[PDB]
Amino acid sequence: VVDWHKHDSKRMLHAVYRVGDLDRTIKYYTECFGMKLLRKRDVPDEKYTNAFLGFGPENTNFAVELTYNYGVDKYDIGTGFGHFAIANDDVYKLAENIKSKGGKITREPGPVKGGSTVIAFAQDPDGYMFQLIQRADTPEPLCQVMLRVGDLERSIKFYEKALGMKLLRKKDVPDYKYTIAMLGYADEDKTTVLELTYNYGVTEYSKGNAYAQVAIGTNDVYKSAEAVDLATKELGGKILRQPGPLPGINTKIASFVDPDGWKVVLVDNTDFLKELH
Ligand SMILES: N[C@@H](CCC(=O)N[C@@H](CS)C(=O)NCC(=O)O)C(=O)O
Ligand SMILES: [Co+2]
Repeated sequence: VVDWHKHDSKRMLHAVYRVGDLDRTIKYYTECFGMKLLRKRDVPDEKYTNAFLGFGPENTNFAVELTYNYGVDKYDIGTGFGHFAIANDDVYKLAENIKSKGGKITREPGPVKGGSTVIAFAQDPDGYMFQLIQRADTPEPLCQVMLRVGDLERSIKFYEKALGMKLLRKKDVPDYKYTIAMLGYADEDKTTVLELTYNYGVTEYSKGNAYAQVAIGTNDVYKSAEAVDLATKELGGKILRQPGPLPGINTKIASFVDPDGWKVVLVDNTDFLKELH
């Protein structure tokens, strides 16, 4: 009866991570990457400011949630965090826009080494990598969060059983000693996937203190947390916050780490809508 996965309607909501200079990142994402600034919220009582950016409204699209901590101008990215990706129908056009705007292209546009898909890489002001992926027409340009993991097979099993993700793609690249998987809730080219990368013989990475978590919406945080609890008893990872409403707000969430220590927050799909204004 973990056929709850089949009855839920989960959705990748946003990646949350920290930035040294909020205005600098906003300007880089709007001007270099063509994102929209969706919402900005200042929180003096707790000493931070958030900004939310993406390619459509947060009720239908995935977003980045940026956290600026007062008087903190840098973070450790760590070695485990891979990249965010942006799909675009002309990666040459986009890369040259980024260069024009004074952005950093670290990997010029061209087919992936060993494959055919045209990709490029940009580096943002804090050091976060953005892959650019040539793709004809997606409803979701902000289309990957890539994380490194120590055991690809353990992680695939974990995301399937804990989160109801489908394994969309698994690809071994022995010439370059890595293997990838993409997991998510719809066809890869229509959605935001989680891309997990294993490098041969590498079992550990630093989580840093820059990337915080990914948030995933669910029709019921209690049912979905039960599935997480079962998966963690078998496969590794740990519940952080048990399912329930947050103090005062009544917004229902649960949170956990995966077998490698990456954090995921489950948020009630309807409660999530309560801040999107
Ligand atoms: N060691 C790499 C392995 C993954 C990898 O190389 N992925 C491809 C895309 S699937 C890439 O970045 N290739 C570099 C290129 O084509 O220049 C990592 O951990 O990031
Ligand atoms: Co990627």
